[PDB]
Amino acid sequence: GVQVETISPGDGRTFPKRGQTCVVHYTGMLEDGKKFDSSRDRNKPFKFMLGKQEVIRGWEEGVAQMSVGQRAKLTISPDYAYGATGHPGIIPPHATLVFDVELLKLE
Amino acid sequence: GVQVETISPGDGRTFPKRGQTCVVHYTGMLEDGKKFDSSRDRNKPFKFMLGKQEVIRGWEEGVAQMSVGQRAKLTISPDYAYGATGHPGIIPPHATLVFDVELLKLE
Ligand SMILES: CC[C@@H]1/C=C(\C)[C@@H](O)[C@H](C)C[C@H](OC)[C@H]2O[C@@](O)(C(=O)C(=O)N3CCCC[C@H]3C(=O)O[C@H](/C(C)=C/[C@@H]3CC[C@@H](Oc4ccc5c(ccn5C)c4)[C@H](OC)C3)[C@H](C)[C@@H](O)CC1=O)[C@H](C)C[C@@H]2OC
Ligand SMILES: CC[C@@H]1/C=C(\C)[C@@H](O)[C@H](C)C[C@H](OC)[C@H]2O[C@@](O)(C(=O)C(=O)N3CCCC[C@H]3C(=O)O[C@H](/C(C)=C/[C@@H]3CC[C@@H](Oc4ccc5c(ccn5C)c4)[C@H](OC)C3)[C@H](C)[C@@H](O)CC1=O)[C@H](C)C[C@@H]2OC
Repeated sequence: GVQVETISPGDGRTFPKRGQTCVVHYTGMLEDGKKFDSSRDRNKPFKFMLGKQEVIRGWEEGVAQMSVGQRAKLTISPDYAYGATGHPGIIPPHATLVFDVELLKLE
Repeated sequence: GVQVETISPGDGRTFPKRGQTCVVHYTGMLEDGKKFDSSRDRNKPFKFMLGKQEVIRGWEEGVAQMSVGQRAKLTISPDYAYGATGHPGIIPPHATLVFDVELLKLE
């Protein structure tokens, strides 16, 4: 499933409602800590809308449990990411993904 | 140890007292460029009291010698930061840290 280990607190009340835009800063890494991507390097946060086919299942369930301002370690099991087909390039098959996500704001 | 590089000229006179609240803004990155945190992006300045063990050694000493209004680049050595274990998911062990901290004001 999708794991959520909170490390930094948000407001603990405002959770993204289905249909809102999420502005997050993340760092995705392989099970062995290999940083494969990071929005913090591009200095541009990732803006995705909740509900529509925009994020891998893990992100859909994970972020939905987060509150504005919170930062957590999402450990997404293979079946909730790509796993099967994997992802040409940096995501090998049946890979467990760890995401350091900081929910910046909800619009 | 810890190196302090005065980026912006501060007050030159007002320095933090053991017990006061330092209101700062900062970004954190590693020697290899990679950033890992930024209060500026989340629009919420970091507040902490000096000498109350609310922050790591580097910040404790490095900030203690920063006058108000001053913006400095802190080059904290692992033993003053998280030398032994680092910080799970975000900081690796033995890593040296670079902090762009701006002393906004005191409380
Ligand atoms: C430019 C394109 C466009 C990409 C952008 C907007 C970029 O700007 C953003 C910043 C993405 C990054 O670009 C640097 C980069 O970020 C990663 O590094 C990453 O960190 C990541 O994991 N992210 C991104 C952050 C949210 C979680 C996850 C994601 O959700 O990303 C989404 C993703 C990659 C989903 C897979 C697509 C293929 C499906 O498989 C299918 C499904 C249907 C299919 C086929 C084939 C035919 N059909 C019909 C295959 C998979 O289904 C499990 C799901 C991604 C955001 C898409 O929604 C949108 C895009 O495609 C990815 C490792 C690879 C990704 O792209 C490099
Ligand atoms: C609970 C969440 C709480 C978080 C908040 C309130 C957030 O709002 C604030 C804005 C922090 C940020 O959250 C986005 C985030 O900021 C970083 O990104 C960062 O930039 C950083 O480096 N910062 C923060 C800015 C000041 C300097 C430094 C710090 O000082 O941060 C402090 C820190 C991380 C100290 C370590 C604590 C454990 C000790 O281990 C010990 C030591 C002694 C011990 C034990 C166990 C028993 N004893 C006696 C364990 C380590 O010992 C070297 C030192 C941080 C402010 C903690 O005081 C309080 C928290 O962690 C960290 C990379 C990770 C941290 O998120 C976590």
